[PDB]
Amino acid sequence: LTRPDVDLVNGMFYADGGAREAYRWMRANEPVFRDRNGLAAATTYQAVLDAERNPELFSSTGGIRPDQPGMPYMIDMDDPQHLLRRKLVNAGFTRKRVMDKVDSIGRLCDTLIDAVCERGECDFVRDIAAPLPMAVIGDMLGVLPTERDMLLKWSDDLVCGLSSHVDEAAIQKLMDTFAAYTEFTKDVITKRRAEPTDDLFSVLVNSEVEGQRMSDDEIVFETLLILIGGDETTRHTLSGGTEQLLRHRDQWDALVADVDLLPGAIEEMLRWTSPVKNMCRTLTADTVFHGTELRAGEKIMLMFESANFDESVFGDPDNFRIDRNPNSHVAFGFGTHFCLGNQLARLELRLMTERVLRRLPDLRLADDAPVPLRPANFVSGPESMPVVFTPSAPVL
Ligand code: HEM
Ligand SMILES: CC(C)CCC[C@@H](C)[C@H]1CC[C@H]2[C@@H]3CCC4=CC(=O)CC[C@]4(C)[C@H]3CC[C@]12C
Repeated sequence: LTRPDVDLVNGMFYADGGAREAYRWMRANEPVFRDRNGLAAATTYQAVLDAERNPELFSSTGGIRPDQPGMPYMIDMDDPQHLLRRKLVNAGFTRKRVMDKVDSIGRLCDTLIDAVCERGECDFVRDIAAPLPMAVIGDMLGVLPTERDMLLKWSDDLVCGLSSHVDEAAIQKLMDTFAAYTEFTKDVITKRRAEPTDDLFSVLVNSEVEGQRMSDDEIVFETLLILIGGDETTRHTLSGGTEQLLRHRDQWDALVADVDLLPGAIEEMLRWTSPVKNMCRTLTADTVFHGTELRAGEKIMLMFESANFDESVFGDPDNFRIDRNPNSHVAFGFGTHFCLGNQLARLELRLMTERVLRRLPDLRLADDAPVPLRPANFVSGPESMPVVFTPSAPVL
């Protein structure tokens, strides 16, 4: 009944377990809510949809983070500049193009499962959920296999860096990692200019925008956006979604018995886990929006998890149900910026989860205590997830 006392920039808010109670208050009392620091947030599904649908008023050019300015990548652009970038990269992410990767991604899943299946135990986050989407996007970008862990470590350092709650040495670590990624990329530019390859790095390196070559700085940021979209999102729906399947044994069992129930289960895993907790928009004019007066130039946080637990839309959002149908979640956002990777992510989720179901059919949590979550304010999910299963033989 009492107003939440919350800093939406504090990663602890997303990790401590209180967020969904706080969102319930917000959606009932103050749909466009201001936190203890005055930062506006769209908290109801309608408020998020309406802002998404009006980019003239709710611009992306001010930067998607609450505490950082506009940067040279497509997520911080409005149309028509944004669509020009999308047209450079869309072809590699369509459903048809993604479906061409069924065998290739399936082999990565079997490799990873081969690595643990004889042991009867693993850390589902470290051994399964994190590496698979890293390998997929790394192959798309032309990362050598032996370079995947290094890029993944950098990607972790960049997004774990995101909180008002971390010390100024965690801030230098953030900037040092970015500088590392920048020098790596500027060397990739040298290489793909001289020796172009088939992959997404090379396409960005050699791409044109406004009839001049894409800026080296925009190449840094666009490739970074694709990498992190790739390697810091799906991992959390794989681990947090599988957690919920383990906690609802009857649903796990239904899937083991009937793989045709999988597509629906994935949509519920997405809704439940909502890996991307928010994205900002900047007001281009003073307005009144769902009864909150908003000032030109301030940001508003689109709260996707809050929208995804909106009772007026889902009826019973607090039950996890693989049979939820339809499942109109906005884990991937909505509108012109609607997730580029969303078919890639769904196919990663399908192919891995099917192999886990088939090959580790008595999977369980090592203990049913809460799974620890990353206290960061942008992307977050399970930090680790020890699991156990009856050992079995490798397949590849
Ligand atoms: C479960 C996995 C994922 C989730 C929950 C997720 C979520 C999101 C969300 C919320 C946005 C912003 C949408 C908006 O503001 O309306 C977005 C944008 C984006 N995503 Fe994803 N994403 C995931 C996977 C991926 C993958 C695998 C990639 C590519 C490797 C990726 C690439 C991008 C890009 C490039 C954008 C910016 C698109 C644009 O501005 O037009 N995402 N995603
Ligand atoms: C999950 C995806 C859809 C979105 C991924 C967006 C990623 C690439 C964004 C989010 C926060 C961004 C960082 C914010 C802090 C920052 C300030 C700088 O002065 C250099 C660039 C960095 C180091 C930014 C690099 C790009 C990051 C890491």
